[PDB]
Amino acid sequence: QLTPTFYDNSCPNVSNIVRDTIVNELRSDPRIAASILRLHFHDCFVNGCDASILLDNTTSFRTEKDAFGNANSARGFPVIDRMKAAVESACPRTVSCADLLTIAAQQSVTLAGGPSWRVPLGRRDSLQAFLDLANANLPAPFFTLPQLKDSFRNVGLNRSSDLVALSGGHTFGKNQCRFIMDRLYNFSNTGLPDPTLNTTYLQTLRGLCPLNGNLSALVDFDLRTPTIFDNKYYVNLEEQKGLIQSDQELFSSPNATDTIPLVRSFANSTQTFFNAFVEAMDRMGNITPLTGTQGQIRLNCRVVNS
Ligand code: HEM
Ligand SMILES: COc1cc(/C=C/C(=O)O)ccc1O
Ligand SMILES: [Ca+2]
Ligand SMILES: [Ca+2]
Repeated sequence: QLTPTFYDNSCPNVSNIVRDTIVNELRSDPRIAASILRLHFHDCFVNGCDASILLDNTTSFRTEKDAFGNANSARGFPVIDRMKAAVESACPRTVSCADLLTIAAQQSVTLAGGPSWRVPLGRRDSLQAFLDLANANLPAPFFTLPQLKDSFRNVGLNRSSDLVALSGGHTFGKNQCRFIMDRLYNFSNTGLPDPTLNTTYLQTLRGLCPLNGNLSALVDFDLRTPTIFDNKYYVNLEEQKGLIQSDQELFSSPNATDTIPLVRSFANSTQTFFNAFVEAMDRMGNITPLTGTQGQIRLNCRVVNS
């Protein structure tokens, strides 16, 4: 069983070292907290939270970094290397990369103004990476609500509260124009914009992402508070201002009978959202972990030991 006190004796300062690393990085890269939370999410949705995502290429298996959901998209890997080196200096061969990334995600959320809690610990590191599984398992921004639900259920998160609450991770961070071009100019081959996108916000998005423009340009997920972890993401959805298709479907999909009340509940109360986010985060963090003597305590998160 995973437990929050796992390193209370072996590496009591692990959480603090992780925190200090993120604080320093945030001074030069204000997007890093959002980037780290996403890394943990992509780790957990592929063979569980086993740091498989941190592995680089080898001649026997391809890195998950080349998956459609990660390539020219996932970021912050060197920052994970920095805190790992610091933790290894403070407590040699003790903290797994899987647990380190889980802590980084939680500390990232707290530093951005979100809830503060102690994550269950005790996860161990995979001995391989899973590119194909990553391409099959990571949900896409163009998914319909049924597909998003199918995506979460496939990795073990059956509750609509898991989907709605974890989607709140879009209360901060960036998204490329590439992923909303269809919503802005030709949604589902209709030759028209997505009708569930607020018309006033549509004009704004079109100015940031003009047709034939730089598809890699970045746009904020939350137009209210771009870098603050709060419940404003949900207030946006209620106004048809979710950024990507998968955001707005939580509230506008014909299959959203069960998600609509959750969106409203989280938009109405910070406390309610925060509680559900912690709950959903720990459930996602509990997806098929390697524990005990399974896997290893990777010394360099990029490669398997020796
Ligand atoms: C429900 C399905 C989800 C879909 C389809 C989705 C879609 C997206 C897309 C397309 C991006 C933009 C990437 C880019 O432009 O390079 C992204 C960014 C992000 N996502 Fe999600 N996501 C999902 C769930 C989540 C979850 C569960 C979390 C965390 C709990 C998360 C955290 C983030 C963060 C923080 C960013 C910004 C990262 C950065 O700015 O570096 N996402 N996601
Ligand atoms: C970031 O996530 C994704 C990106 C793509 C990109 C496809 C393309 O460029 O053709 C597809 C699916 C994803 O889940
Ligand atoms: Ca993984
Ligand atoms: Ca916000």
